[PDB]
Amino acid sequence: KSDVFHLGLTKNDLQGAQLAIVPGDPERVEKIAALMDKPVKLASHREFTSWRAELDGKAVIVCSTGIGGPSTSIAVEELAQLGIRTFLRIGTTGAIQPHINVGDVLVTTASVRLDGASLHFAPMEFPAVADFACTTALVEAAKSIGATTHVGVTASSDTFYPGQERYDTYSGRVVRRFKGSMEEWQAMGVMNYEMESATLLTMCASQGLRAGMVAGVIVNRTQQEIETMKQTESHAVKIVVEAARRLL
Amino acid sequence: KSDVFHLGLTKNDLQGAQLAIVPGDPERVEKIAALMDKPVKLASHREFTSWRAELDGKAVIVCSTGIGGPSTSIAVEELAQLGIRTFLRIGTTGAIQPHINVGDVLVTTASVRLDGASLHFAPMEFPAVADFACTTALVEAAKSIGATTHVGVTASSDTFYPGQERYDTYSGRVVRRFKGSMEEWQAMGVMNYEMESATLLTMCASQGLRAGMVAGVIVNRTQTESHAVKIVVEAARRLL
Amino acid sequence: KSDVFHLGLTKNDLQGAQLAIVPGDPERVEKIAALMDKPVKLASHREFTSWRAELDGKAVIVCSTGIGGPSTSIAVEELAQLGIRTFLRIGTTGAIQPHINVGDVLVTTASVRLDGASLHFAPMEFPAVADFACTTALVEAAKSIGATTHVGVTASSDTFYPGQERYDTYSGRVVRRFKGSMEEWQAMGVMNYEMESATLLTMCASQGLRAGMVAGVIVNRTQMKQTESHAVKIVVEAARRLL
Amino acid sequence: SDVFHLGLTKNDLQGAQLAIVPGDPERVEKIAALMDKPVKLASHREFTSWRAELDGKAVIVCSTGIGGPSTSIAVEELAQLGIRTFLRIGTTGAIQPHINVGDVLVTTASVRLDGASLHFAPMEFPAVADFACTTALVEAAKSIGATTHVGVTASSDTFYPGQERYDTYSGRVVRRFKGSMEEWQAMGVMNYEMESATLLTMCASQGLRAGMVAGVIVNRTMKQTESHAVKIVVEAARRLL
Amino acid sequence: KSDVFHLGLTKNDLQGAQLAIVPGDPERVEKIAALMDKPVKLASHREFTSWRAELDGKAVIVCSTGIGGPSTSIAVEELAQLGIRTFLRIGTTGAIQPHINVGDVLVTTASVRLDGASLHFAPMEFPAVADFACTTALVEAAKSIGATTHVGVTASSDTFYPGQERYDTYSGRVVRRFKGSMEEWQAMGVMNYEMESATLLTMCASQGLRAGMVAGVIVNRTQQESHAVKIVVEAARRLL
Amino acid sequence: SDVFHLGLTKNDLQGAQLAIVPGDPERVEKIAALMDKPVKLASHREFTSWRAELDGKAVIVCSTGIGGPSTSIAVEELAQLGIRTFLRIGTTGAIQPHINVGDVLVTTASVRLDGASLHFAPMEFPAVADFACTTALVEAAKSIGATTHVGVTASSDTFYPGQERYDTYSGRVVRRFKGSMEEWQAMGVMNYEMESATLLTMCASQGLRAGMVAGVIVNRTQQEIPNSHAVKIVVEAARRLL
Ligand SMILES: O=c1ccn2c(n1)O[C@H]1[C@H](O)[C@@H](CO)O[C@H]12
Ligand SMILES: O=c1ccn2c(n1)O[C@H]1[C@H](O)[C@@H](CO)O[C@H]12
Ligand SMILES: O=c1ccn2c(n1)O[C@H]1[C@H](O)[C@@H](CO)O[C@H]12
Ligand SMILES: [K+]
Ligand SMILES: [K+]
Ligand SMILES: [K+]
Repeated sequence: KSDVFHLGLTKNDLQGAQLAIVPGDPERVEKIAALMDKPVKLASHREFTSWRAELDGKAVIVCSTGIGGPSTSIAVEELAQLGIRTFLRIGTTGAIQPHINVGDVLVTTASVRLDGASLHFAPMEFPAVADFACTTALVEAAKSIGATTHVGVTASSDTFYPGQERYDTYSGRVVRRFKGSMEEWQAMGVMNYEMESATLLTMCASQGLRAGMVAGVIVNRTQQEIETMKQTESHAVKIVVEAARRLL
Repeated sequence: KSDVFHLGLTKNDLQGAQLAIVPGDPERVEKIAALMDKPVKLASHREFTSWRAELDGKAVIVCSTGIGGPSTSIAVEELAQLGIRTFLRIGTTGAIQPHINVGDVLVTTASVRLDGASLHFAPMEFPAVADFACTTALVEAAKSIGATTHVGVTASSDTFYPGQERYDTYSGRVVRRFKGSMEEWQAMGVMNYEMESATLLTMCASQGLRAGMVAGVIVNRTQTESHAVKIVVEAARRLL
Repeated sequence: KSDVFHLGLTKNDLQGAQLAIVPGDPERVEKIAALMDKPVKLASHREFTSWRAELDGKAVIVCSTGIGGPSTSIAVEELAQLGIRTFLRIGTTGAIQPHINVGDVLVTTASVRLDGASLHFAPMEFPAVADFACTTALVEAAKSIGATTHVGVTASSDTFYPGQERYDTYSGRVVRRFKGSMEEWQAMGVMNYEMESATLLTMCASQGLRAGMVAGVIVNRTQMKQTESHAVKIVVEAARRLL
Repeated sequence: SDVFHLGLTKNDLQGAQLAIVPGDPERVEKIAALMDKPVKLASHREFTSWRAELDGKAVIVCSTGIGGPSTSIAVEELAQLGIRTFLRIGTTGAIQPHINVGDVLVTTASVRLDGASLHFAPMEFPAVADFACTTALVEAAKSIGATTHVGVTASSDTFYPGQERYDTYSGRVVRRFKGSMEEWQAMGVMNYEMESATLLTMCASQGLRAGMVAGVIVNRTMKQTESHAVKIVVEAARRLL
Repeated sequence: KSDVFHLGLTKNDLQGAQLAIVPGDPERVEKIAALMDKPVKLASHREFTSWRAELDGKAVIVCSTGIGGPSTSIAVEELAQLGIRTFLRIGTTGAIQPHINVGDVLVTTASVRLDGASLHFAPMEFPAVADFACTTALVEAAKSIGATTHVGVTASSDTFYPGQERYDTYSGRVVRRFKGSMEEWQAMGVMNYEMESATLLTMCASQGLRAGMVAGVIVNRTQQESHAVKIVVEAARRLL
Repeated sequence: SDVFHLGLTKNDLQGAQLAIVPGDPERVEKIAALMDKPVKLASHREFTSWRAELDGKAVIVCSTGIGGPSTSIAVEELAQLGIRTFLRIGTTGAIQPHINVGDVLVTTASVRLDGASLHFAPMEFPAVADFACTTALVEAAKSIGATTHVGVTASSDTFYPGQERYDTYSGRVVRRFKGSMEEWQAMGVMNYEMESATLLTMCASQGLRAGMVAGVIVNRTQQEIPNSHAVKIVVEAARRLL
């Protein structure tokens, strides 16, 4: 039984859930669900692993998106079909501002659209903006947890390498568009790079769905040295769960 | 006399002000200022009328932007040069959603960039996004006075006519880009049209400046002013 | 009682006028109208100050546009609704060519579209070109009073600062698009920057309206009252030929 | 030869600084024959060049072939040889109902529906004709008494889909061009041709003077009109020497 | 225990492998590997499941890409870092031509770039073109195995839904860019939709890596709404 | 005439469904002369056309002139007349250091630095050659043992700035093309010419088969401008596609 093409889920599986937490990694799904009550694995197909748990007595979904806008768009669309109206992405990220430290938490108000999938939902002029209630819940939850928090703009790239201006690659070249791009984003106050939010935020904001994004800073592109990255993971994970409580 | 090319203001005129309320219309400037302590006229040059006031013992600027991104970009830049770090735009607006009514208050989280000036600060991929603290202050101020408030996306157009898909014009034509565009924005949940936010929000978000926007709905495309005005002043109070 | 949303004007106020002189600054409107017969103030709303005057017995309008394409597009549209078919922009301007000196007069044949409002009327492919009759009248008017005239392309920018590649700013930053752009326009023979012509010329050329532009060189970044009056006489003299 | 395509040297031009540039190589001699001392210089590919004399001054007539790409080659190489003024004389399909077959169209600027113009200036730059050239063409058309329209021309890299012709092998027009002719008509565009956007953009952005005149061969809504526009371009050339 | 960030693989793990077969689905990796000599599981991290096998005495990698250009670009880059120089994608696909049947095999010569990741390697002007030797090996392999084969252009979309003009979605809205797009690709002779080839082909063709693309038709859109695997393995034999 | 520019009727083709399309009008006769019963058909503007016979089948040779625009006219009108397969035979500037003058380059697909291709398909559509045509060209090349390279070609609307030549009147290259040759080179692009982007796009998007082959006349790593192997190959490839 499945109501959707990819996820292998039915509306019954959701038990009336209307909020989903959407990490990138299928392996993080169980870990996030473990922060809630009565978590049960629902399905695992391709990069889409899903669990249901209870939060303050209400059903909540945790479902992985895989890496990138394309797989993210599938998860979000199919979750929406199933009844999800609110999406919270939780990630781990590399900061590009020297003042943003490993262990810090980043809440994304909106994203630089360095992706392709967002364009499948809205023209480039449209902002990849987070829902206000979601952003509020994340900011507030970060205060409840105790994190050092930065709130602002994230660059959301379709690649891990040239789109984030990495030169440590097979070709060692970066196409003209992205040459000198990291310095530009830095100067514009962009906090970090990741790979899913442009798609998530655009597709939700343009379709009457609520979306927020929080991430833990595990590395800094400007710093030479590369605590536990699982400690920063757990901080961000606790925040997304606490935020979800306020959006139910 | 002036530390800036257009505004006719010095840093001294601001008296340490770091926040400016920025209406479009010079006429609205004094009225906004009058809701605060010790309001005084500063200068008037072209579409840039500026007043100073005080909230909770802190200096606040009110300065008009004129219509559109170009004049807004001038005002925001020169205010930034003089020490303004937080900008709160206040406008009146026409809603494009069936369930956004006249007398409603709109708080803009981000704008569709249907302008040219925003591109002079950041490429199109960059979001014309409002500052979270500003958006928070505006939403909370709106709730504190019991206004019917909608929070979300605004379409910000370089024109009043074709860019907002108006056909009641000299030519009666709308360029291909904008034909059917209102229905598209509507389907995407865009609240309203105005003409300055894409520029304001992009230029601030990409230059380490805080910006927010609130507007009063006075008409639907499918008393009010003084309520939006009360909201922007109360929001400013929370951001000093 | 107004027929249009912003200008506060009726068709009757124009008294059959079909040409408008469109300066940027409301404060310059009377000064221009004062060079013609029977100058009367019509209205003043926002940046749109309008006067009516009379030239060779025909009614003419002088109306300010404010700064930038957006406000210009409002003034032009609403003036067209009221019957205006010919628009003559007058400005004062800097220059980006070293051979162009303060005192010189610039007549614009077409503009580099560094604005956004022009795109609301025609796709970028469409030329921001001046009307031939208006340009002819302006060039001939400049010759009649013996002004040193440069005829060519103007870069029309939605910003005063980064789009004209100014670095003396709060951020000191210019976006990639405009980094090295002034040198590029200079090498392409562009005369100057201003902020309204791309919108004016495109919206008129694509809607059967006639537009032209003249400007006095007051400053040169590469390198004012006398130049002002020169440009104003030219635009008024050109208007006579176009009535 | 001093140049790669045209097969010409600086001396072949004998001090010439103006070139009349038709599209068709076969039209070159005809135009040259209207002036004094017409002499064939060279013929390579679509580039046939003649020299002639106008009021004692050497003038070049050189074909461009069809399209911006070959036009850009001819213009560049002539510029290398010393040409500073270029006058295009062409054939055109009018798209305005009031413009009759046989009429003369003087182009102030072009809608850039080409690719070559972008190799000289970004799309924001106007494909605008030189004022002196345009003035000379208009004044020449008046002296000949020709029915003349002055304005904007759509300049297309294709004869078929870019001019929204459906009478084709596929009968398909790509989205960009579907409904485009009506759009250009509403915007007051006079006509279609295939070289002006490149010519005007490359000249205006490089300090070269260019003008564009054409005779109407079809209305998108016979023998005498060619010579009519040809007479105009030669008369205009006289005013630009 | 890993020379690359995401795959969890070391250069040692590859055993001299220079060719990788790259399916979308992690769960298909073992199946493909099983068709060859000495299949050994290497790693499984995120959507990246990798096996090593042997084909005519030579080491060959099978590694999943996950869905979409972004995850594909990571797999290809890190596999290239470990020494892979030839990539053969084996996928599933929806045909958009009436004459192409379910169960048919499609060899892609080049792709319509309806993706974003390809632009991170080459501007849009650059063709998302397959390697000639890889395409030849696939066509030749198809003759060998015996399948109804179509060779041509593929539309490669960053989405499963709006980019493939699907309307049975939550919003039922397809953005302007993609309204009527399927009929357009159909008239242009495009065979099919999938989601990875534009990224794969562009990133390889612009980086001196060889890439080929083959897929089995699982649905025909003009109605709704193992051959291919044998062919990719046989093609790999011809390319070692 | 059945078509506006070429001056040809379907009868002139004698059932030909394949055309060999050089850029230069003066090359048409030379190509035709390598086949049986060569007959001149017409010469209008840059479009010179001949008919010939290959293995008892009629073949057209027709010049395109330089550039996408005139190419698009020739291909379209030939298509109207019944041509379904087009083989471009051109000259080219190599941008890779180890490609020799005289080498034969077979194009798999083109970088669309042209304008005409966009009149047939949006930029995301690949300017890709037909597989059968490309195969025939490669296999003809090995049959005569010519030094051959197969891969991507940059196809430009200009000879000068779009191919980043600086020895020009202005000596300037617009921002878009500054540093472009190094970029294409790094991307493994073999060569520059001016027609293939248009040809390949317009054919691949309209159910017409196209192949592209060119002889190297200059190596751009060394010089901008120079101080019948490819022709044999295109004729031999044509035999295989009849
Ligand atoms: O609709 C038309 C009519 C005439 N011309 C045209 N388009 O382009 C010009 C060409 O060079 C050429 C192509 O036929 O002739 C010009
Ligand atoms: O219409 C289709 C049919 C199959 N596939 C597709 N689009 O994209 C490929 C994906 O990786 C994936 C997504 O379902 O499967 C492939
Ligand atoms: O650098 C080059 C060398 C040869 N060719 C070229 N560029 O474009 C092709 C043209 O049609 C024409 C222009 O010279 O010949 C081809
Ligand atoms: K994925
Ligand atoms: K203004
Ligand atoms: K040509």
